Amino acid sequence: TTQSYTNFTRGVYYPDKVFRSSVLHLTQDLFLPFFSNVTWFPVLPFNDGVYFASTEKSNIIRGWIFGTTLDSKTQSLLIVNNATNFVIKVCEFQFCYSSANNEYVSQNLREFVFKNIDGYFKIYSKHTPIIQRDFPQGFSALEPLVDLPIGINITRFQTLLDYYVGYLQPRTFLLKYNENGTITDAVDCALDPLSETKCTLKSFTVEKGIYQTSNFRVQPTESIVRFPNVTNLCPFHEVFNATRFASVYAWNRTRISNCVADYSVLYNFASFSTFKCYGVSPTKLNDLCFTNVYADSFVIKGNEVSQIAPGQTGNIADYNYKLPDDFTGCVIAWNSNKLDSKHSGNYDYWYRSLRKSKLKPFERDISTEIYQAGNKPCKGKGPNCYFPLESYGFRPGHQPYRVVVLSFELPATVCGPKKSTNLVKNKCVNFNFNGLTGTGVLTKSNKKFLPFQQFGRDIVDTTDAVRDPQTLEILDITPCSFGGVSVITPGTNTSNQVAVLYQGVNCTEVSVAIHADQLTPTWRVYSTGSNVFQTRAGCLIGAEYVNNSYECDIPIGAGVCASYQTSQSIIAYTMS
Ligand SMILES: *[C@@H]1O[C@H](CO)[C@@H](O)[C@H](O)[C@H]1NC(C)=O
Ligand SMILES: *[C@@H]1O[C@H](CO)[C@@H](O)[C@H](O)[C@H]1NC(C)=O
Ligand SMILES: *[C@@H]1O[C@H](CO)[C@@H](O)[C@H](O)[C@H]1NC(C)=O
Ligand SMILES: *[C@@H]1O[C@H](CO)[C@@H](O)[C@H](O)[C@H]1NC(C)=O
Ligand SMILES: *[C@@H]1O[C@H](CO)[C@@H](O)[C@H](O)[C@H]1NC(C)=O
Ligand SMILES: *[C@@H]1O[C@H](CO)[C@@H](O)[C@H](O)[C@H]1NC(C)=O
Ligand SMILES: *[C@@H]1O[C@H](CO)[C@@H](O)[C@H](O)[C@H]1NC(C)=O
Repeated sequence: TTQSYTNFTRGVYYPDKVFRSSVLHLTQDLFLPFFSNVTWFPVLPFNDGVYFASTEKSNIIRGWIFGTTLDSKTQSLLIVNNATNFVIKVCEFQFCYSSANNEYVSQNLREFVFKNIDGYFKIYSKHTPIIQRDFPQGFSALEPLVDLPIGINITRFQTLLDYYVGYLQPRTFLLKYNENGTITDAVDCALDPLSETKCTLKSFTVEKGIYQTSNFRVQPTESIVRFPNVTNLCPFHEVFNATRFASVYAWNRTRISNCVADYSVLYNFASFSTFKCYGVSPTKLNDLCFTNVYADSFVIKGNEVSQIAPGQTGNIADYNYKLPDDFTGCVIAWNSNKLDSKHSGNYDYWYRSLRKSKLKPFERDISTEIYQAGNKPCKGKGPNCYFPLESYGFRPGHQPYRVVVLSFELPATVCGPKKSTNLVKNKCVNFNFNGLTGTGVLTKSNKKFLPFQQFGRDIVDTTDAVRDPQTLEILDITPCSFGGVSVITPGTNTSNQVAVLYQGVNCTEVSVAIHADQLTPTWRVYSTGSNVFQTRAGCLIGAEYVNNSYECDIPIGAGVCASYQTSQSIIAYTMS
């Protein structure tokens, strides 16, 4: 009734329209992987596509049922088939139809490769008259039939009754095009060492020798996080809940340190209007640690809201407040008119707009001495001498607003909450120490760190050791294995047996990595007993050592060679 069947090598369709002839194309798409459990037939999940391939039944399978839940929900689709051919419809539908509510005809084996991507439905089909008992044997490419926009989300389907529903994954194929525009054969670039070299050479035949191929890398296992212990201070309420902040000329420089700052509380405090900033992207703030967080304050009239930014000098934002060009902070601001503005003016709401020269950024001057610019010693206003003063008068645009510019700098004190996970060590594991990211195998160090320096660098200027900021212990950041693999073949015309060579690894490390499934090359070679040899360039899998000494046929390295010799098997010997 339902058996796993893993003997299909079919389901190759035309990727596109453009004509080709007598070429070997290489393309990647969602193809059905060779030798995958399909079914041998309820509702089924629609991951990315299927390969409904029912054999002859004199048209009793009829159509299909699609949709997102198929039970009185978002619209569905039908693939009803009859003598007139397709009569497909798309609407909500209900229990069969009986209360359908809420399109054209297109004139043995019954293959389909239904695929729904980018709001388009694809019904590739091919009616192959295969009668011989060897049903799985043979090759037949599929031709597109109709593509129509459906727009609806599909994640399940039901047959409307020998079914062979399969599943689709993203893979890479090397297609063969005929002289008269057809496809004769194809090869999957994931199975065995053999059907990977034939993809890099872009040919269906290979000659004897070694062919360099892609790299191998040991994947990690889990992830850990380490943050400073706890403070629970987050004193952001003092700044943001003050009646009057300051003037533009005289402004606070509040310092914030030793707190577990939460940045999610600011979003509901007022009507923000300029919550944008540089250096660090917003909504990613609550994941990393800082060093010198500060906070300013202004009651700027509102015409210079765009003037508060790196640059944008406008003769008003150059004597009062100036930001550096490489300003790594945020310019959080909001709107306030109910309590700030008033029909009259304010004494301290002024700006010195008549100073001789602009300031270096991050500087403030309070001196109230009258400016002197006359030739003779001046006594008051009227000559070039004049004490700058404005005393701006608000009038309920022109409504004064509030600006709470921060200042970041990146020994860390201020950073957000994050769960802590106990150390594991001695495994290829991700890590997060305060603020950083990497991958390696942590272990107990043996260095002589002095009690003021945390990190540890190297000649190449790479991180080497980081102190744990909960136990005050030093560790190592050594990464784990990666390299390259080379495939040995004796020629397609002779045999189909290969060997592999993981370059430059003491491969007891990879032998255990096979069992726990950490390798990147998902394909595996038959690693039986008396079948692994440790060379000076790595280890050879699939060849057995021999005490004899012949002439070299395929040069390996370090003084050994591999040749195909007669039962027949690949052997590895020493040059002579
Ligand atoms: C293959 O699919 C069948 C479907 O019946 C399932 O039972 C079986 O466990 C699968 N085999 C795998 C995932 O190795
Ligand atoms: C796959 O298994 C089927 C089971 O019916 C068999 O007929 C077919 O020959 C097999 N194909 C192989 C082993 O390539
Ligand atoms: C498809 O779209 C509908 C309507 O917006 C939505 O409710 C549903 O979650 C989506 N389904 C899937 C499987 O993404
Ligand atoms: C189509 O291709 C086949 C296969 O090679 C060939 O025999 C046949 O002559 C071609 N038909 C043409 C060119 O009309
Ligand atoms: C600005 O100046 C002082 C300096 O200590 C600061 O503590 C205070 O919060 C600010 N004053 C007002 C009135 O906002
Ligand atoms: C961190 O806090 C825990 C809370 O139980 C405490 O036991 C531990 O000593 C603290 N560690 C340091 C280094 O202060
Ligand atoms: C490989 O590692 C094993 C186990 O630690 C060791 O006995 C052997 O000498 C190593 N081989 C080489 C070539 O370093």
